[PDB]
Amino acid sequence: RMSSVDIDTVMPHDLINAKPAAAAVREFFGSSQLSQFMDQTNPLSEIT
DNA sequence: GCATCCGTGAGTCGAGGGTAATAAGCAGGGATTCGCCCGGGTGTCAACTCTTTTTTT
Repeated sequence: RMSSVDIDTVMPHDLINAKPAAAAVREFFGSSQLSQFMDQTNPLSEIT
């Protein structure tokens, strides 16, 4: 994207995607074989 | 006649409950679609006339 917009007479915070990688970190906790539901049934299961 | 490489298989019933990311712009002309309104066919009612089963004479 930096080739289209003129670099001269520009500033930051505009040539940067708002959520270019936030979805990649949000999908990790949401859908992942490792990150699973919490077994919060008793104090022993919370520690095991 | 053998050596190398590409398809099928994997039990069965039950739990558990939804998900998620990129992102030009404006000018011409038609097809589409929502508001109002006249309207003619469908209902809902005042209100004028034959028949007759007795109930009265």
